[PDB]
Amino acid sequence: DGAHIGNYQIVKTLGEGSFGKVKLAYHTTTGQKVALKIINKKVLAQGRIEREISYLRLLRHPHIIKLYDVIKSKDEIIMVIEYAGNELFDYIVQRDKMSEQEARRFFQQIISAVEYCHRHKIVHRDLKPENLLLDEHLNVKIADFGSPNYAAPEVISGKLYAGPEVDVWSCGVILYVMLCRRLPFDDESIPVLFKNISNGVYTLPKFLSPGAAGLIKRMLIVNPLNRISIHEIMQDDWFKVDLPEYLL
Repeated sequence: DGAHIGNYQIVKTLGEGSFGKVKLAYHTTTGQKVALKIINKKVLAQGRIEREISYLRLLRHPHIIKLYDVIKSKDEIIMVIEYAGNELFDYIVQRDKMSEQEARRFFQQIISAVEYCHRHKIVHRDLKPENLLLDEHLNVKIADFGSPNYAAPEVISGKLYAGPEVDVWSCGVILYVMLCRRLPFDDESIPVLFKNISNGVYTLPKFLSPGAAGLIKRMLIVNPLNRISIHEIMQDDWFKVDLPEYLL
């Protein structure tokens, strides 16, 4: 409880909860900021935590949150996660509308990460800002593994199945939001909202470039079968523009 911990110097507890207790800290020699997610016996009331860890361990990507260490005992499971002090959410809200160039930059980074997940047979299923962190060089970091609005028709239901086509849908809502600073389906009326989603009822503003209009249009297809795939996205002309080498 302990202002230090084998390489890591505790600073202060960011938040608290059931098992929760989440403190911030940093590498003694490297200086890297880190969150320590603490867990224990409470967890008796488990499967999703092993999921997290195995998942985060398996995924080494510039745009997926890093798991530096998992420290176990007969009580505690302490996770040593990479720190990012902001969300993409905040960045969106606090500035007004962002240039096509800017959203392609973040977008490329998100899609990159997602394509990596899928390659390793893992689908996110809850993509959204607030699951999309930002570091200090303004880099997206997927964080998870709050809003019904980025959730695909197959997720909002629970009769059909949620495949990788589903992160694509999310990612299309995320694009549209960065681009329009308005949610494609947002409604005060819960039913009207889900109706809209399941019917893919939304407006493409006319101010959208033909390239972005086009790519969003193909991401928000109700029928997973006609929905664009991750691979097909990476070969979109609008998407390729200024697409960094490393993201290949």
